[PDB]
Amino acid sequence: ANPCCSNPCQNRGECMSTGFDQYKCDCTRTGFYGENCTTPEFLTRIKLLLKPTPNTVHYILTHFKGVWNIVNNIPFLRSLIMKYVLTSRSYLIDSPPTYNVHYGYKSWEAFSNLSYYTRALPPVADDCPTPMGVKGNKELPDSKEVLEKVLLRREFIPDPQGSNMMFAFFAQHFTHQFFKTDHKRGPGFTRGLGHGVDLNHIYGETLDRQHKLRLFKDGKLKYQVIGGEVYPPTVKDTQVEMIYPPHIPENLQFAVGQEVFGLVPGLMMYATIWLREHNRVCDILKQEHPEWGDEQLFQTSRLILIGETIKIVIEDYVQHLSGYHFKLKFDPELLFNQQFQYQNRIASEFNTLYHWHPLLPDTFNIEDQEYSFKQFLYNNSILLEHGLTQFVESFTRQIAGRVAGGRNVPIAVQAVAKASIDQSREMKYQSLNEYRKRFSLKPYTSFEELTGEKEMAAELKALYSDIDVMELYPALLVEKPRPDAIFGETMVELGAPFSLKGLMGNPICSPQYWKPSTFGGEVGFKIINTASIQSLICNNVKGCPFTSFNVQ
Amino acid sequence: ANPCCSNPCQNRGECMSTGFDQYKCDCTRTGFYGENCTTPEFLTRIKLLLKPTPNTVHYILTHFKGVWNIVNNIPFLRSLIMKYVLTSRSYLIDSPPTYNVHYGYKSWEAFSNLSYYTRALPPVADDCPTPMGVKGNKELPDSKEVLEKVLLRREFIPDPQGSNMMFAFFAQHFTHQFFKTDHKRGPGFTRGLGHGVDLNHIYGETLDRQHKLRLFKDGKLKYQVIGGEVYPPTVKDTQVEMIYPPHIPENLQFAVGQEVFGLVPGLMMYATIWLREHNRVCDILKQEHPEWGDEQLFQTSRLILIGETIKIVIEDYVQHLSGYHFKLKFDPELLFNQQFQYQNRIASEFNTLYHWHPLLPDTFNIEDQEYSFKQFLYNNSILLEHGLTQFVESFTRQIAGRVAGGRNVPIAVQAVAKASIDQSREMKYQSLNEYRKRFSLKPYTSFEELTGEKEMAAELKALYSDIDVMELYPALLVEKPRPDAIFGETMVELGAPFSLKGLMGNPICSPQYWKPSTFGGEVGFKIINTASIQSLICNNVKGCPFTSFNVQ
Ligand SMILES: COc1ccc2c(c1)c(CC(=O)NCCNS(=O)(=O)c1cccc3c(N(C)C)cccc13)c(C)n2C(=O)c1ccc(Cl)cc1
Ligand SMILES: COc1ccc2c(c1)c(CC(=O)NCCNS(=O)(=O)c1cccc3c(N(C)C)cccc13)c(C)n2C(=O)c1ccc(Cl)cc1
Ligand code: HEM
Ligand code: HEM
Ligand SMILES: *[C@@H]1O[C@H](CO)[C@@H](O[C@@H]2O[C@H](CO)[C@@H](O)[C@H](O)[C@H]2NC(C)=O)[C@H](O)[C@H]1NC(C)=O
Ligand SMILES: *[C@@H]1O[C@H](CO)[C@@H](O[C@@H]2O[C@H](CO)[C@@H](O)[C@H](O)[C@H]2NC(C)=O)[C@H](O)[C@H]1NC(C)=O
Ligand SMILES: CCCCCCCCO[C@@H]1O[C@H](CO)[C@@H](O)[C@H](O)[C@H]1O
Ligand SMILES: CCCCCCCCO[C@@H]1O[C@H](CO)[C@@H](O)[C@H](O)[C@H]1O
Ligand SMILES: *[C@@H]1O[C@H](CO)[C@@H](O)[C@H](O)[C@H]1NC(C)=O
Ligand SMILES: *[C@@H]1O[C@H](CO)[C@@H](O)[C@H](O)[C@H]1NC(C)=O
Ligand SMILES: *[C@@H]1O[C@H](CO)[C@@H](O)[C@H](O)[C@H]1NC(C)=O
Ligand SMILES: *[C@@H]1O[C@H](CO)[C@@H](O)[C@H](O)[C@H]1NC(C)=O
Repeated sequence: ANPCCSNPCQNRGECMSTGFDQYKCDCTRTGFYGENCTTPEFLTRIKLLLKPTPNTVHYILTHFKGVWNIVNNIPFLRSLIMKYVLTSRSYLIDSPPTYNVHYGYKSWEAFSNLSYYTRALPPVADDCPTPMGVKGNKELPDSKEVLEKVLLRREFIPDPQGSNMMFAFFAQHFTHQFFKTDHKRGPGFTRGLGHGVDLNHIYGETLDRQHKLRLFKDGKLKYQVIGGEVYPPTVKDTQVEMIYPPHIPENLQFAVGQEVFGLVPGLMMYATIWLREHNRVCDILKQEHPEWGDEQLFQTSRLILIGETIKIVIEDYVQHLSGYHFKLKFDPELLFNQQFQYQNRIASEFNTLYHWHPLLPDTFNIEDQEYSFKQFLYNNSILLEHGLTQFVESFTRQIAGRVAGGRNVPIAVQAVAKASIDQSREMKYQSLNEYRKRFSLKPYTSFEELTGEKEMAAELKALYSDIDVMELYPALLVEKPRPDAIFGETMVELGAPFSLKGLMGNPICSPQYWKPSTFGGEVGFKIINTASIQSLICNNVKGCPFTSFNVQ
Repeated sequence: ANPCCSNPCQNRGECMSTGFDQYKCDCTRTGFYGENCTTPEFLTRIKLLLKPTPNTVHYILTHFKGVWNIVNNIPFLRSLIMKYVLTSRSYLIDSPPTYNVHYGYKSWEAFSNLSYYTRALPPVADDCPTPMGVKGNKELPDSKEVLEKVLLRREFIPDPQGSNMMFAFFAQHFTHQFFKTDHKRGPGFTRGLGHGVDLNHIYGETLDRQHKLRLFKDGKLKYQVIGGEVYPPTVKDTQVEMIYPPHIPENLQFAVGQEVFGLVPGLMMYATIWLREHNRVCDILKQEHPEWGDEQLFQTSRLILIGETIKIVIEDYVQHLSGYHFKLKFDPELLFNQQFQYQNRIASEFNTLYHWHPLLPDTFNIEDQEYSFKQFLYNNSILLEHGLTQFVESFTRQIAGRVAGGRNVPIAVQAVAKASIDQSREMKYQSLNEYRKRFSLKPYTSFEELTGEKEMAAELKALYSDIDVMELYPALLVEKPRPDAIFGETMVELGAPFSLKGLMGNPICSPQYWKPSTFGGEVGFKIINTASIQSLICNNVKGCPFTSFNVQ
């Protein structure tokens, strides 16, 4: 009965009720006017007419390899293009943040309470007649129905971009510092109060936890040596709380910043590499600063590791994801003459579309073994038996699954995929096409346009009837991918703004932080500005095995 | 022994130790280069040579009243100047913030731990040979000595700008939402985790406290009616914790957002006015929105009162303090085409220089009574006996004390002034002249230049010997005022950047918040944009008594 239930305001105008059965659209600064903010202003007609489609742009970025080769080798030109990449979409992220699961209007509670994920689109009001607002049936289609017909893997569909398990586990490890749902409160709540790349998954969310992980000598983190190899300490040594099944022996209860990282040895692998990396930087900083104490060595190392992470995510991780020939660049100075907010609030929808479980293989292939999920989960003895070098060599070779294109979620984690559907609904997510409009994309006009094929589309059309009732999460997983790409348009276009905002919004990218002395001088600064996935593994994994985010 | 103890880097360059007895200055983006960042670049020589002094600017802003009268009546010209006021100094405040009492270098702990006040200048390192670094004696002069010789009031010195008790209590009430020192942790720690104008002094710092204060009808706050007049509820009714001496009767233990506001009836007066204003706005919003619930009425009213507060502070409160003929303006749109960070972290030094206790009179004169401090403190029966109208009429007529110029701290609060000295030292504040340099002011070259007279200057010279060892806090209260002004140059030039940053950095000034629907439509928006101290009192105090921030 809320008069705004039909989402009547277009072009990011805001709907407000003006009585029981009337509404008003606030078209302030949308570029549009009129009752529903649908009449474009003159300057808006022009730019709309001159704006290429995302699929047109994606074509240009993935072709003309020779032209892009020239651009990359002209620092001024590459800088200019990367600068546009960073600012072109800032208008798409509300910063400071606005809505959350409990607030469809702006409020001081929504702005100030950091325990919420923020929301790119307000929730559908509780009293709306249908889950998507006014369209569709009283209830959305059975989520198990949707799961089985279009989401579950039949046969493994490999990623055509060649993502490997180093990438898959890097994505899982990296994202689990800011996707940390507080299930004691609900799916719209997080425990990552830093709301970004603070490396709490290495150092701990709280000071108490951090101090239990620290050696308090030379800035270093505690560690144990097993078979000549450095691994994280135990729960017994540190008193750090970790999530482990009751049968895990004490000497295998490794303690790391993130309490769930004992769930899979792929995560413990990266937890071990980054712990080693922190202590390596401690040695470097102590050599440069014999006069420094333990506290300053730890803090400066932490700042450098934050920088390395952002460097790797942009220039290796996103670079791989994009398939662009243009070489992305981590350069905070590109924003110094630009309007940009050095802050971030993690959006629920960003969490939702980062649910890349189709990446997971049917078995995890380390050396000559092929572990099933049951053997793999919560089993750190695999990491000790094979070691990090063999983990890297094996995971560099093993292909990851395709995420878009449908029917590639391994049934081992079908409960998680069903929870993504159920809890998206619980959080009153708007429809896929509302989210498409919110990120300047054309609404899909049929299920076949969404999938690009006929069979999944037909199953989805029988379940949903109307395309405007299609839900965001399943749509991402069934969407037609870009040509030979891992993702469809919606994933890239909705996820990229959150992603870059979460990286460039970090305080170390602000002008007063982005200078050598923040990082202990030019030597510490250079560790950030030369980091890579290859060198991260090379400095911290015995034998310096080759690695990358794609197979071969 | 720290090689940076002498603060060798000038012009906001950063000092870093490079060994036990060597340092390096990071001159990045300071406009200077060289070992100590003292060699100006060419563009810097130019702007330095074209920059008027703050006392020259102050002269122009307080004279040529005829010319300023023309500027004020040209909206485009007034906007352009106000825009410069807001941004001209943007650069003086580290945002995102940097140092705090425990960190003289940038660290993730210092960035992320909101329980700290931030620091405009890093603390003097613990191992420096002298309290100011390397200058001065082993110990700073006896704080009792300083207090008695140059700070304590002999005879009441009135403010020549005519500040009254409406102003002094507005300053106390307003600032005590973000100056809330956590004495359980130490002077460098705050309990105002919002770090700004969130009106927690009305609504409570925590949700638990806010909900005990709320009526949960029509968005309103709980209240009682005493003699036909609306007052805050009691501790007994609400269970809201308040600080009161044991002898206060239960029916006089008024409960308000800020737990210390029973300290003086001057605070409870404003607590009551703002309580009435919140519920007044609730009535207005309910009339515009019969379809709204209690929660949306409460949240929208709170946002409007935040807007009213900022409006009043800029256009009435700062306007009065400045003595400018130019009319300052609260207009968030002025920053929309400007680089600006919509965030704020409350600085310790901002707290320190807002210690305006010389404002206080020797007695509080309400109607025909003259209450001493002992009679006035923790005595809400005074507020009930006279009522709000008589409070307003009396406090509008009573003159406040001059803040700069020396010897005007009332003896009733001498323990507070001595604590300001002692805790500035505990927090390892740098010297007055270091803070002057940090805010682009010339160091004082003698005590007589600081005070502008001879007797206090000689007093201080016997205590401190060297001017470069003079402390920030005593200097503000003994400083030579501007001609017939309440403050000296240091107070204004250091405090104005923090002040405007805390006001404009608020999220409601950001583009996505600053639009009518955030505030329930044009009617709620208009409440912000027409607010004034006079209308605040007129709508909420019986009889609409005249008020202002100056006498007569
Ligand atoms: C492809 O696959 C991907 C996949 C993921 C991607 C990206 C690309 C990108 C790059 C991007 O953001 N790509 C659009 C640039 N479009 S653009 O800047 O608006 C633009 C518009 C018009 C012309 C342009 C242009 N010219 C000169 C034609 C050059 C460059 C940009 C132009 C980022 C950040 N990803 C994420 O990290 C990310 C992480 C997690 C999730 Cl879930 C989702 C994404
Ligand atoms: C006077 O007493 C006061 C006292 C307190 C004041 C102010 C003025 C000011 C106004 C301001 O900030 N005054 C600098 C103007 N100048 S610039 O630096 O803005 C500038 C530079 C060069 C030329 C200019 C120019 N033209 C036309 C030549 C026009 C306007 C500005 C120009 C504000 C905010 N304070 C605080 O809130 C306040 C709150 C608590 C604390 Cl303890 C301390 C301060
Ligand atoms: C390798 C084996 C993996 C397993 C066994 C697994 C399993 C799970 C489970 C059970 C959850 C629900 C968490 C909870 O409710 O407490 C979850 C959530 C999630 N998964 Fe995975 N996952 C794996 C890999 C990945 C990968 C490769 C990604 C790629 C990005 C990913 C992305 C996510 C995200 C973002 C969440 C949300 C976490 C949160 O909100 O706290 N996962 N996963
Ligand atoms: C009217 C009677 C006033 C009394 C009795 C009074 C008393 C005090 C006392 C005892 C403190 C120390 C409290 C503590 O350490 O926790 C204090 C702090 C303070 N007072 Fe006043 N004061 C009054 C008015 C003012 C006024 C007019 C201002 C002007 C802005 C002001 C600004 C401050 C500030 C900034 C602090 C430091 C607050 C903090 O860190 O928590 N006070 N006052
Ligand atoms: C942030 O918001 C959540 C949601 O309202 C708050 O959590 C509630 O807190 C109350 C007590 O104040 C509990 O009775 C509820 O059970 C909590 N609900 C949920 C869903 O957790 C939380 O307290 C807020 N945090 C802050 C810092 O204000
Ligand atoms: C912010 O920093 C303060 C100061 O280090 C932290 O307070 C300390 O917390 C430990 C336990 O973690 C106590 O043993 C100390 O007594 C506390 N010291 C002081 C001076 O309060 C505080 O925990 C930090 N806050 C966060 C959120 O990490
Ligand atoms: C030099 C300019 C060349 C521009 C090439 C444009 C190619 C557009 O490319 C096509 O766009 C469609 C839009 O939906 C997609 O459906 C197709 O898959 C995509 O390949
Ligand atoms: C691996 C999990 C499969 C769940 C089977 C339940 C019914 C699934 O459903 C059907 O699956 C068929 C075979 O793939 C498809 O051809 C149909 O389009 C689909 O509706
Ligand atoms: C605006 O939208 C409503 C339904 O959402 C529609 O009935 C109305 O006619 C629209 N108005 C205009 C001018 O398009
Ligand atoms: C854990 O992995 C080891 C190999 O390192 C294997 O022998 C064992 O069976 C696994 N445990 C479970 C419960 O699968
Ligand atoms: C820099 O300052 C130090 C002391 O702080 C001084 O000894 C040195 O001569 C200065 N160097 C220059 C180039 O001015
Ligand atoms: C409190 O104020 C009343 C006047 O309202 C006065 O009679 C009483 O003496 C005061 N109490 C104290 C303890 O001073």
